[PDB]
Amino acid sequence: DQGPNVCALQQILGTKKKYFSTAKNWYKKSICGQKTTVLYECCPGYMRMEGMKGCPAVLPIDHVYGTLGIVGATTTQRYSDASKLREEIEGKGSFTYFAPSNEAWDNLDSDIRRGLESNVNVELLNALHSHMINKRMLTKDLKNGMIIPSMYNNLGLFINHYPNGVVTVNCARIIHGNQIATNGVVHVIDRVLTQIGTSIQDFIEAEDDLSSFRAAAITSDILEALGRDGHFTLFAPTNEAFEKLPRGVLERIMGDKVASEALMKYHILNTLQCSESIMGGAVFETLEGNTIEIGCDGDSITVNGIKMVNKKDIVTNNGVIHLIDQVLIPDSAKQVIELAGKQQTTFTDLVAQLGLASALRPDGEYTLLAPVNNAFSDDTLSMDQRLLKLILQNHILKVKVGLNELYNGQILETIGGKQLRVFVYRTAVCIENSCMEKGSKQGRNGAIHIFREIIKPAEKSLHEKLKQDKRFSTFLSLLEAADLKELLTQPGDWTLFVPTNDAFKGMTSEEKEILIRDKNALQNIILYHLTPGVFIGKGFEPGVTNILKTTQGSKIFLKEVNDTLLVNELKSKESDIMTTNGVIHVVDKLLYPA
Amino acid sequence: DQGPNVCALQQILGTKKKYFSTAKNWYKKSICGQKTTVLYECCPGYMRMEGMKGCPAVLPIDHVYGTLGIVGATTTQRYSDASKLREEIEGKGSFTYFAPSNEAWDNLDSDIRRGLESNVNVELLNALHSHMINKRMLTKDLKNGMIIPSMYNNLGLFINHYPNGVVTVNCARIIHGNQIATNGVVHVIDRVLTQIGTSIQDFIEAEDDLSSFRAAAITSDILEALGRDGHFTLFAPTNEAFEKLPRGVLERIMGDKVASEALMKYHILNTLQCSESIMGGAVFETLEGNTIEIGCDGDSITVNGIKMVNKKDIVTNNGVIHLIDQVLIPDSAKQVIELAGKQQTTFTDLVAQLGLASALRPDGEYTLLAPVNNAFSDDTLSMDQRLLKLILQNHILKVKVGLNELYNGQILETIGGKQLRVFVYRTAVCIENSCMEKGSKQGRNGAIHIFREIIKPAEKSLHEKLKQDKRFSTFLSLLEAADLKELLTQPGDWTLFVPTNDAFKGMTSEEKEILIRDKNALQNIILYHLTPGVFIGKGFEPGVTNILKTTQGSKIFLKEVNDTLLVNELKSKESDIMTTNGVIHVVDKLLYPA
Ligand SMILES: [Ca+2]
Ligand SMILES: [Ca+2]
Ligand SMILES: [Ca+2]
Ligand SMILES: [Ca+2]
Ligand SMILES: [Ca+2]
Ligand SMILES: [Ca+2]
Ligand SMILES: [Cl-]
Ligand SMILES: [Cl-]
Ligand SMILES: [Cl-]
Ligand SMILES: [Cl-]
Ligand SMILES: [Cl-]
Ligand SMILES: [Cl-]
Ligand SMILES: [Cl-]
Ligand SMILES: [Cl-]
Ligand SMILES: [Cl-]
Ligand SMILES: [Cl-]
Ligand SMILES: [Cl-]
Ligand SMILES: [Cl-]
Ligand SMILES: [Cl-]
Ligand SMILES: [Cl-]
Ligand SMILES: [Cl-]
Ligand SMILES: [Cl-]
Ligand SMILES: [Cl-]
Ligand SMILES: [Cl-]
Ligand SMILES: [Cl-]
Ligand SMILES: [Cl-]
Ligand SMILES: [Cl-]
Ligand SMILES: [Cl-]
Ligand SMILES: [Cl-]
Ligand SMILES: [Cl-]
Ligand SMILES: [Cl-]
Ligand SMILES: [Cl-]
Ligand SMILES: [Cl-]
Ligand SMILES: [Cl-]
Ligand SMILES: [Cl-]
Ligand SMILES: [Cl-]
Ligand SMILES: [Cl-]
Ligand SMILES: [Cl-]
Ligand SMILES: [Cl-]
Ligand SMILES: [Cl-]
Ligand SMILES: [Cl-]
Ligand SMILES: [Cl-]
Ligand SMILES: [Mg+2]
Ligand SMILES: [Mg+2]
Ligand SMILES: [Mg+2]
Ligand SMILES: [Mg+2]
Ligand SMILES: [Mg+2]
Ligand SMILES: [Mg+2]
Ligand SMILES: [Mg+2]
Ligand SMILES: [Mg+2]
Ligand SMILES: [Mg+2]
Ligand SMILES: [Mg+2]
Ligand SMILES: [Mg+2]
Ligand SMILES: [Mg+2]
Ligand SMILES: [Mg+2]
Ligand SMILES: [Mg+2]
Ligand SMILES: [Mg+2]
Ligand SMILES: [Mg+2]
Ligand SMILES: [Mg+2]
Ligand SMILES: [Mg+2]
Ligand code: NA
Ligand code: NA
Ligand SMILES: [Zn+2]
Ligand SMILES: [Zn+2]
Repeated sequence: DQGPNVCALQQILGTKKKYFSTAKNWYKKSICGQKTTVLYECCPGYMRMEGMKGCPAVLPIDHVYGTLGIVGATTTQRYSDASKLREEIEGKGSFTYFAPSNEAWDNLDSDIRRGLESNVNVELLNALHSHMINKRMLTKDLKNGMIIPSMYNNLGLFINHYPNGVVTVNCARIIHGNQIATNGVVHVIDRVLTQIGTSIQDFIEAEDDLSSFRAAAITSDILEALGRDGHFTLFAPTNEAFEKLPRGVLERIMGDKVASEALMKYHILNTLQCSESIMGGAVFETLEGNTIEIGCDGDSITVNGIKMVNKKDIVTNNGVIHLIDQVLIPDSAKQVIELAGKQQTTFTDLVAQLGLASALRPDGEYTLLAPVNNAFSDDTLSMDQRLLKLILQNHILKVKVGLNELYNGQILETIGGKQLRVFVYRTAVCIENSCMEKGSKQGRNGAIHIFREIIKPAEKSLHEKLKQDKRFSTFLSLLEAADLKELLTQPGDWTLFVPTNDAFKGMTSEEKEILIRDKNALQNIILYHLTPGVFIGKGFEPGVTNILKTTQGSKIFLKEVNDTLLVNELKSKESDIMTTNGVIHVVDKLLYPA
Repeated sequence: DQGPNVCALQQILGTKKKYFSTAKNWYKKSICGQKTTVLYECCPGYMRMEGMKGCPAVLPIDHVYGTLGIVGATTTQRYSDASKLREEIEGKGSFTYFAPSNEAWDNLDSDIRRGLESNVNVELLNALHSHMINKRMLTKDLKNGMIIPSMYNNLGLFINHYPNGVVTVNCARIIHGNQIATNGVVHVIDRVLTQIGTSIQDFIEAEDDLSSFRAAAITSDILEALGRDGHFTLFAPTNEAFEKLPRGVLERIMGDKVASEALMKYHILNTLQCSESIMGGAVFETLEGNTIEIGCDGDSITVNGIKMVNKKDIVTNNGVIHLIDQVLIPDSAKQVIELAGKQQTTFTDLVAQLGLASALRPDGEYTLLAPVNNAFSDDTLSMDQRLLKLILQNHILKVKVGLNELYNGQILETIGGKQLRVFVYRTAVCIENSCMEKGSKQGRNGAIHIFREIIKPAEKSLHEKLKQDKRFSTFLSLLEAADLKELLTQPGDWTLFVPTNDAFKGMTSEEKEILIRDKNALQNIILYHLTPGVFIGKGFEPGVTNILKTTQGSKIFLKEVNDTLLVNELKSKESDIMTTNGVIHVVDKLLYPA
């Protein structure tokens, strides 16, 4: 339980994976998404005493052979006895012994096991020697990437040492490390070591279930790179994996050299990751340059949250291979409409249902502006689907435009023929009335961006929006008295604050004849309400006051708080009213520079 | 000071290095061994308001050209104006601009600066374009290892992004990142970008001050590897560095292919480390496999605690080069006596002063057993230096023996002809009377180990040590009565507890005639005091009770506490008395199995 020299053997619940370590102060952390059942006992070689907590007493060390029995491997001991390796590891020298546990021998192929028991003198001794090193090497001495010649024919032992502490030999993890023996050190490993493969390329060419994948490799000329030296991690999709793909998609990706090359590189890692090195979620950069998320649930390895791994830890000379049930497809190999996620499904479905899906050709370059599913209300989907189709046509571009390519004042051409204004702010980018969210992606034939609202290009100008509402009438007169009608009719970029007639009625119309006498002061009072450029409340960062220079030249302050626009610390009635040449914010009272 | 949108510009005290970041909650940490002077001001574009803490107000963004002046680069602005780049970066598009600060232009070579002012239309525009990217890329979008084509002739911009947050372009660090502009983003870099070198090999061959180093490379055939693609960090020793070496050492290392190859690889890193990425101490694995410790003191880069770096951040296509004043010599390229550290100096000096230094040949393989300087007392160095030389001859072996090659019961042959017994325990390794410390190293021609005490091979056997002290007399008789004289005379491994005659006098000699009648019980009582194998108190782990099986078969317990051996929880008088065939522990009372 607790005390000196107490060792804890953890087993991940629902799995056969076991971790042995000294009982420290903090190891109740769960591994691979599951908690563990712990088994407390004296560390091997240590003994309990009467009336004493823990195991204060220790037994003298033995040689490597006796240590095999000390660490709990009876089967490795017996095979060492039958092959007459016992007398070597009891004798003079220094030996590191990587000893499969009893379970590890149980999991060995029965024909291979009886095949080793068939010849004890040669084959069994050669395998056990393949498990050994000519000098004593503790776990700290086993460094990631080391290739250590074994005691049989100088067979390479491929060492991996990971930040989490996992140490593996040919991807076999060391459960119980550093058992000190007079003759050397004994480590217990979770599997029996096997002959190393020629290379990843040779395994792909030799394997029939990789027949599909192999083909694609030869098309991308990336198979030759997998036959040279290195440390790789290859997730190999099986024939089942390619047959699980939608019809024609594999043909379309194979027909394109860039899509095939990127697809291939997306399955490869530049480092050697054994399955036993994964205790949880992590991100790895593939050779394509996008990252895959590798994790574990129980004993099942997960890739991008899905568990595709059936056969794992196939160790070759140049790296490790894990078989997967699916095909990892990077965004760079995907058609644009395939870049959409969960929150775009409605959009993704609508363009498919209303006949715009076929309109995105593989030979073209397109941009999807995709409102989230929350941006489609019931009243929206209640409209006649042909008007809805016209609205969706404003969300598709016939040119690919990346998020890094956008700029303020840019105009985009929808496939529906209309024009979208781009407004770039410091913290936000808003196309027409709708502003972008995070999560833009770029595919093979185009790019996709995500919007909070449905994009509705403004059909009416400033002047038209002014003369169509009665509450603005007086103000419009003043704007026409200022000779600003031509500005309100013609295109441009403007931010206009419109006081309602309710604001002029606060002056009881007598200040209208008072200020009607001033020709110059009317120009100041009016021009203070107009600012160059379009500034909408959705684009501001919340809580921040915005200092803008009006066309009158005096400063005006715009602060969006709780999705409510405040102009000079006065709450606006209506805000963000989009026109063709500008934006309108309706205010309660008449504005003065002050 | 404090508030919203407050930005802090730190300057490392005693250096011109500057770091700009938003005022967060914790950045008072010192950089590169020194504290910083901080300058608080509103983040560019943000403004103070009356009665408000911090800078709650923000100004609208400008284009890239205006942002140059916003971020504080007037010189980049002026050069952009003179080359007519201004009208491009004020216009339509999306531009990332890496803008040298004013200081960065000041540090540019005056002939290069006036040389750019000489032609504004072509050369200046081509350099400024070499500082720019065709799309907007924030610092998070700049990934380590990226090569991004610039806007002049698709010149590669080599991006590096380090865990500490440092982002560099051609090793130029970005002081102020992510200034958002309508036309793109502006980053401020600490130096003017320059033409990238052909490769590291080409720079070595072109440089005369590397003439020495270049030669060694061609001898090790590692120069061709430095001409291929990759990301490297090369610390290049100058001609001064090789001339600073002891005479004949460079010739000896060059004459040996393994020493030269390891020496060369020890100067190379497999990753690109810019000088500006170093905020403090870190360890890096070289191509030789040993690690070098890289750090910084002020603006001086340190390697292995020494500051050898004068010229730094020489950027080529395949990596970076930093010039060093010394030659990094790995242990694998060193002669054995050169492996000694500070605490071995006395030993290192003694073998040199008494004539044993020349006795270690480059053609041989040797092992040094080196006591720490504290292991030489005044009385030790007061003895005649020829006897001292005989003692040192027991500390040298004519065969190389690694720490991983040692095993219990091994016998070593000193060059002085004597023989050393090796005792391997679980937590300790003791040669004869002295036990090993940490810090063993392996060199080219041998290995070195560190000991707490001077090794003194035992000259007397158990029987001789017994009959030469009177206090043991009675006990010796009993041992001879048990027919154990032949065991005490002949070689072996034994642990013997010797009760003094003071213990038998506690029985008043009447129990000597009482127990003298029993022939069988005397064998038990006597044989309980003898155990097979040599167990010394220095080798035990402190506080741990040791269960040993005596040659009588009953258990005995040995616990070393406060450097005092306790046998069955009884403090021994004298402990760890070394003989040829065993060890003697003197006890106060007679021992019984109980
Ligand atoms: Ca370790
Ligand atoms: Ca175990
Ligand atoms: Ca704007
Ligand atoms: Ca960042
Ligand atoms: Ca700055
Ligand atoms: Ca021993
Ligand atoms: Cl489970
Ligand atoms: Cl541990
Ligand atoms: Cl947990
Ligand atoms: Cl137990
Ligand atoms: Cl035990
Ligand atoms: Cl070896
Ligand atoms: Cl672990
Ligand atoms: Cl371990
Ligand atoms: Cl050993
Ligand atoms: Cl992990
Ligand atoms: Cl998703
Ligand atoms: Cl339809
Ligand atoms: Cl994008
Ligand atoms: Cl891009
Ligand atoms: Cl933005
Ligand atoms: Cl309307
Ligand atoms: Cl327009
Ligand atoms: Cl003002
Ligand atoms: Cl300093
Ligand atoms: Cl920041
Ligand atoms: Cl500090
Ligand atoms: Cl300020
Ligand atoms: Cl400012
Ligand atoms: Cl580009
Ligand atoms: Cl930083
Ligand atoms: Cl930064
Ligand atoms: Cl932009
Ligand atoms: Cl650092
Ligand atoms: Cl030192
Ligand atoms: Cl001498
Ligand atoms: Cl060593
Ligand atoms: Cl070695
Ligand atoms: Cl040890
Ligand atoms: Cl003596
Ligand atoms: Cl001996
Ligand atoms: Cl007992
Ligand atoms: Mg043992
Ligand atoms: Mg076993
Ligand atoms: Mg491995
Ligand atoms: Mg396949
Ligand atoms: Mg594994
Ligand atoms: Mg949607
Ligand atoms: Mg009105
Ligand atoms: Mg507009
Ligand atoms: Mg608003
Ligand atoms: Mg700006
Ligand atoms: Mg400047
Ligand atoms: Mg760089
Ligand atoms: Mg040189
Ligand atoms: Mg740098
Ligand atoms: Mg010394
Ligand atoms: Mg006696
Ligand atoms: Mg002995
Ligand atoms: Mg002692
Ligand atoms: Na012991
Ligand atoms: Na703004
Ligand atoms: Zn303005
Ligand atoms: Zn024993």
